Amino acid sequence: GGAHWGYSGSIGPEHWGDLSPEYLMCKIGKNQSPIDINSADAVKACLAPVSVYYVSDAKYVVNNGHTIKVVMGGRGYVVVDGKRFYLKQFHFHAPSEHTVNGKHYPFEAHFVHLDKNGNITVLGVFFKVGKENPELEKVWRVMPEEPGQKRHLTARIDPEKLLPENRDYYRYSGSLTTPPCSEGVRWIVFKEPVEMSREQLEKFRKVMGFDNNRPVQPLNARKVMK
Amino acid sequence: GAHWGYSGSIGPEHWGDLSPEYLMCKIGKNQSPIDINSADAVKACLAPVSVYYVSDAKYVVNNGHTIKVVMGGRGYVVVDGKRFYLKQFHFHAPSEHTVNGKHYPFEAHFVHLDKNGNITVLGVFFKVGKENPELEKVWRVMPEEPGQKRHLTARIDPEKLLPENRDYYRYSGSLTTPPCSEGVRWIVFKEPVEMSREQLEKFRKVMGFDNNRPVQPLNARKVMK
Amino acid sequence: GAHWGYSGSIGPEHWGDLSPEYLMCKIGKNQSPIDINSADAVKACLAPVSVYYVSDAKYVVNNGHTIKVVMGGRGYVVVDGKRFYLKQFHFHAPSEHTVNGKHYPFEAHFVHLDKNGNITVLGVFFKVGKENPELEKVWRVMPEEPGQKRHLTARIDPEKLLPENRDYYRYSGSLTTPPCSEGVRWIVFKEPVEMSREQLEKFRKVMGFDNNRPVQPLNARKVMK
Amino acid sequence: GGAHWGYSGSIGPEHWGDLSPEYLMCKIGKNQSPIDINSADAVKACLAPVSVYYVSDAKYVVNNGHTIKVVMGGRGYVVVDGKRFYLKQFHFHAPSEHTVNGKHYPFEAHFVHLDKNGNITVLGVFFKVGKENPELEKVWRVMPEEPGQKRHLTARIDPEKLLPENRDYYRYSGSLTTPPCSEGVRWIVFKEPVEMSREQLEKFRKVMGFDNNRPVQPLNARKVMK
Ligand SMILES: Nc1ccc(S(N)(=O)=O)cc1
Ligand SMILES: Nc1ccc(S(N)(=O)=O)cc1
Ligand SMILES: Nc1ccc(S(N)(=O)=O)cc1
Ligand SMILES: Nc1ccc(S(N)(=O)=O)cc1
Ligand SMILES: [Cl-]
Ligand SMILES: [Cl-]
Ligand SMILES: [Zn+2]
Ligand SMILES: [Zn+2]
Ligand SMILES: [Zn+2]
Ligand SMILES: [Zn+2]
Repeated sequence: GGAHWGYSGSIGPEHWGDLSPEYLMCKIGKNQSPIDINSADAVKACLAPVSVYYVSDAKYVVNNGHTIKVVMGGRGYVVVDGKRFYLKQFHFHAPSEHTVNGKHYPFEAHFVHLDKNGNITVLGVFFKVGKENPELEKVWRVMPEEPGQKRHLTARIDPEKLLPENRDYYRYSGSLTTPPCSEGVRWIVFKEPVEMSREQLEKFRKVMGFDNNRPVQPLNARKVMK
Repeated sequence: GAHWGYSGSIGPEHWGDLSPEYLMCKIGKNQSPIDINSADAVKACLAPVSVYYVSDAKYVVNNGHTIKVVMGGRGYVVVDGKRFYLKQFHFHAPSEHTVNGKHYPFEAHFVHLDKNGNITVLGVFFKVGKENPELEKVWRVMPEEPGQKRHLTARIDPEKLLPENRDYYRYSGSLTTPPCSEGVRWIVFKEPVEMSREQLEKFRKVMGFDNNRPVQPLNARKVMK
Repeated sequence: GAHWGYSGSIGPEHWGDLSPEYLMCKIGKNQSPIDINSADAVKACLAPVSVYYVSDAKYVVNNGHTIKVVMGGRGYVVVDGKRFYLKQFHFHAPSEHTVNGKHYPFEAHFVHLDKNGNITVLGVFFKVGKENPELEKVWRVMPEEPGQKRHLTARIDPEKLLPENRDYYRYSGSLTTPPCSEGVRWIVFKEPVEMSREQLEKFRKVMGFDNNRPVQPLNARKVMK
Repeated sequence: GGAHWGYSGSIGPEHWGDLSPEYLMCKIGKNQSPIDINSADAVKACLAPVSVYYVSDAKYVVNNGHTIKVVMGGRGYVVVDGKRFYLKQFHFHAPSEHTVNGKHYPFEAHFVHLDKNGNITVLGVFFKVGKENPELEKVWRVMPEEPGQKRHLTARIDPEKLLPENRDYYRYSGSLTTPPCSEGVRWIVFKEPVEMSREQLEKFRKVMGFDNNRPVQPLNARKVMK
């Protein structure tokens, strides 16, 4: 029900804040995502482990014209700030939205969670090119190739198998990276990348047809914790 | 920007609607002040905040919202490796920030701007105790009427108002008065300094009302300690 | 092991030479107690030390070196993921540890052993203030003569002696009495608890002398905070 | 002037504490080195950067029958606990003395420093097999091949070039790893390894003729900071 937006032309990221009054934060926000994570500038901090309690409740995969998204049943959760944030969906960007020390990864997954009070936590996972990713291949095998199309998953999705083994992370306070770019979003960005094959990357690039990362936004007053 | 205050239909709950320019007061999710729950704050390797103040006070002003000492902007603190220049300091009673749900009777804000206009506020809490000598210099020329500036009669050394121990809480927040712009660095010192009850009462009476904004939800933020 | 004490030719400086068994008192480089300089201590992600004590006091003994409450060893704390069982607790005046070069008037040590004989000591500082109810139960049966045990007349709840805030300094050290064995985990709580001046004075008079070992050099160690 | 010791037989590490009363700490010490560094058990902490102010004041290389050691003039220093510890010598062990998560590296360098008050700080650098190490090759080219022999260095030694680029470290309180195994030694163990070629490793192994690492010792009451 929100105004139409995209990644280029008159509806691209530089214009989002003018597409609708609902999208104001895109242009006036000072706590926007994604960001560059400069590891030296980040603050070493006593960050609590982010406990993962996922379940295999995937409903379908959808190509919504902005990403490839797996929609979940909402029963699995992570624990952040002692609260349960339930896994609602995960989706993908290429190139990465976040950068580390000024460099992109070729691909980034976002696991989007909602607590019962309506607050959002996103877990970000970077991918590098290497070995074929078995869990990703379950989704890729049935990737809808046109926008507006959804497909049944033919294999049981285990979302935790997409996360890195090492669970060290960067944390900061940010926003959604797509309109309305609402703030008050908790970001948990895992430091260790996972792997996907070049073929998997190129399938995503070909199906999408364009890059779908928002440009990095100024840190402003924020510190990233590490 | 419209007239605003601390009670009635122009009080803090109404701010965001008084002018479109004040919208962040209502819609922002990284607003100040906050309650600082010490147990919930995250232990972090925070850099010392070095202070290089000079005695460049220009005047004291009662602007109807606070008593404010305006500076020449030559002194500075170092935050994130950058110089933030001390433009003014001013006061609130009761405190704006709380610690573990409790107010201090009084809080001072030292407001700094870097060369690109980014704002850093250093907050100092005060408790009732011995008369504060440095504060006494400002109080001796406190203008009793809003809209009046008075010249200082003594040399102001702003660093003498800060606590001796320089450990602090840090978080990202906002200005505490309209337009409540975000992108503000907050450095809140953990150790309070003392003022006499008479110094406190003079401020309370000259203001004529409490001038603290209610604490705002932390939302996605952590406080570092 | 030879007779040792807190003054004359059997005092702390002479300990290491009284018996070959006491050599570490003299040659060890990770000895306790220490001065805890808070500014020098390293901020660290220290695990909470969970306390699971039970009321299993057996007796109070004056052993000529301290007043000690001997426990049944059923209660425990969790340190490094392991259970360390509370064997006894005892007292020193003035404090053994100092903080920023200052003593507290009194310090309690809660001595624990894991299943393999590794020792963890929890230290609690006391300041003069209100009479301590839990300490009063022990004091009511304090044996006045060395070599005497007395039974308790009230149920001892040792956790009631610990401060409410459980934040602590940690370092690796030694026993503070001969043979001053190393390999001892020290958990020193930052917040003091209160005792009356009369409770303090009773202990000082029953002992008849100061029973604190002088602080020892940190050498290669850091204190975590 | 101390009693003769070695790495095997009746004079090996299990016997060091009985070889001389001077070596007592080898058998009774509870703060001995080297150790296993379990990264999960280590405590994340606000460790100060260890500033390096080395100079090229190498005097000679020596094969002393226990290691290959480069002896320095003592003018270069590192800063630890706000004090200058001067670089006196550096030397090598294979396999590594320290282990990380129960695993050895094939080689470890130790840079030994002395403050003016007589306190020792050792910086440890792990090596893995990979590319030929240019700074190490300056020493290796003139490695004395028999115990008791010293040789002139034919190239200017720059000791800082042996340290890893990333200067993150583990710190703990320990001992010398050779008799007398004196305690009160500050250990700074860099987390990131550097590389040496297989040929460089095998030259060291061949010249030494035996492994020269002391077995790891119990952590006891200690925490390692990271
Ligand atoms: N609704 C929504 C959820 C997550 C994101 S993202 N790309 O920031 O994770 C954007 C919109
Ligand atoms: N301009 C301005 C400066 C500082 C503050 S305060 N009250 O947050 O320090 C508010 C407005
Ligand atoms: N055995 C023993 C137990 C504890 C201590 S103390 N004083 O270090 O707690 C000394 C000896
Ligand atoms: N003297 C000496 C210095 C350093 C070491 S070592 N191997 O622990 O660095 C041993 C002895
Ligand atoms: Cl946290
Ligand atoms: Cl340090
Ligand atoms: Zn996304
Ligand atoms: Zn203010
Ligand atoms: Zn004791
Ligand atoms: Zn060595």
